[PDB]
Amino acid sequence: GKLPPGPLPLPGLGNLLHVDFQNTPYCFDQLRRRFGDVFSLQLAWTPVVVLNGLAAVREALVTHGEDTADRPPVPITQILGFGPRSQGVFLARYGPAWREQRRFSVSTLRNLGLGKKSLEQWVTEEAACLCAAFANHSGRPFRPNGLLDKAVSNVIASLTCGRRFEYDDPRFLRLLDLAQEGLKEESGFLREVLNAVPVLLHIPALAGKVLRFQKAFLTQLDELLTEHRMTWDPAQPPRDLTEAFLAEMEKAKGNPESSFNDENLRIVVADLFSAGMVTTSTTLAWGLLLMILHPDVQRRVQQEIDDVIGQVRRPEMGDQAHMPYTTAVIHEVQRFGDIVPLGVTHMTSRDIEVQGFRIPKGTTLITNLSSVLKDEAVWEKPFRFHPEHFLDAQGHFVKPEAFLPFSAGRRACLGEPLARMELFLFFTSLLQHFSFSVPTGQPRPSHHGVFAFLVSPSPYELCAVPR
Ligand code: HEM
Ligand SMILES: C[C@@]1(c2cc(CNC3(C(F)(F)F)CC3)c(F)cc2F)CCSC(N)=N1
Ligand SMILES: [Zn+2]
Ligand SMILES: [Zn+2]
Repeated sequence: GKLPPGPLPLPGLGNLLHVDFQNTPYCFDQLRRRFGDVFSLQLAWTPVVVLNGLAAVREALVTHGEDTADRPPVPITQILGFGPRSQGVFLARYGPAWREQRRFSVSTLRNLGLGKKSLEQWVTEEAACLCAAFANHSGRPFRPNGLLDKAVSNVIASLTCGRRFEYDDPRFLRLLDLAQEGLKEESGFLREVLNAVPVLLHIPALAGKVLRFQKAFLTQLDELLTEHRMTWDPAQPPRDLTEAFLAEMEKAKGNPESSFNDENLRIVVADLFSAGMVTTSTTLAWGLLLMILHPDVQRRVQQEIDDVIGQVRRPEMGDQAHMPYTTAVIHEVQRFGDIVPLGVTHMTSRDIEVQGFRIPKGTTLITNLSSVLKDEAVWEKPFRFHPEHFLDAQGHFVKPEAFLPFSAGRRACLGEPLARMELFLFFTSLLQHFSFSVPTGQPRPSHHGVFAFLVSPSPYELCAVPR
């Protein structure tokens, strides 16, 4: 069939000069309005096809989900300990190694939450700690980001290692600091060039600098896992995912086909830890920013909170079904926030057909989630913070098909159920006890975010006054 259209491919750099790599989603909106919803790019040695709009994204990730659930090879991860039967979940190639870890994580999240509401309990308790840390800042403006990271990080640690850390814990702070630096290393120009040719990593000097913060994070994580292995009681049902992983590792002794080994444990845990730490935190940061930029929205949420929950009783997941406006606001935060504009890259394991065009096997697919969440043909006013995007005239919550912040298909975010819980419980608990506003004397903060692989809000301070 016909290959998708696109700008002129230069002999050497290809289409490297047609992309600014800063505000890339803005550049893709220009290419979409010039070549259509499915266009092509030649980024160096890599053939890339960009998918825009709900239809093009669904056609690849759902209709041809079997052929688009693979990941582009990342050779430099071998420094971190990545192997054939130890690829984790996030970067894992499409196959038995991914599916076993995928099915394990999805089911374990489900089991730890349905049995004794341990999922909901750790979040509820962490929200209370978050409220207290907010309370100590009262009377003075502050950046809420750091505290959001800690509260979000603790929820994960509660699911991985069955514990939380105090906000002033030296090892906790270091773990969080190393994590954020490790995100920046994955957004480096040096990475792409090093991803191209592996034997460049044979140079001792180069190999060391590649992932110095990321190796520090794993090392720090190893120390914590070793401690957790000591306190684990195999005679009891698993308290957390790591224990459940350890119990599987024992059963899989003598089986070289299993992905339940030591090398994969530290990688799967590092995956779950990082992925659900910077995403959920950033969203909560967006949520607070939008509440001080739109106080009228904040009051209506606080109104619905009182009419359903009160101001003393802690919020529960059962309350969400009775709070349609608050649900709309949270969904609109994710939509407007749009923290993962280009999603996570996929790769075709076969030849497929998207929107008539043909996509060769081994092609790197980019799902422009931004083009879906901001689609002007779907949303009433896509470039505004508008809670009524998820409400009808009567006030009922509706969820459009175009709400895809967690992407779609087999590779869709496995953390979504937990994310939904963290977002509702943290957001409601904060607004239940605090009124947020812009600090007087300071400029109105921009609703525009700083573009990266993960779009965070422009740096801002806020005032949190108790109620
Ligand atoms: C607001 C919160 C979150 C958002 C918006 C988000 C978004 C995403 C997106 C766009 C993807 C890529 C899906 C694809 O490749 O098609 C993804 C994958 C993933 N996310 Fe999330 N995520 C969030 C929270 C979390 C949490 C809380 C966890 C874990 C507890 C998590 C763990 C993962 C993992 C492991 C994957 C890879 C799944 C796979 O490759 O099969 N994320 N997420
Ligand atoms: C972007 C992401 C990510 C990675 C790290 C780095 N984690 C490491 C990893 F690269 F090994 F995964 C050092 C331990 C973060 F800190 C934050 C992230 F969102 C998502 C989780 S798994 C992955 N490969 N990349
Ligand atoms: Zn444990
Ligand atoms: Zn209705």
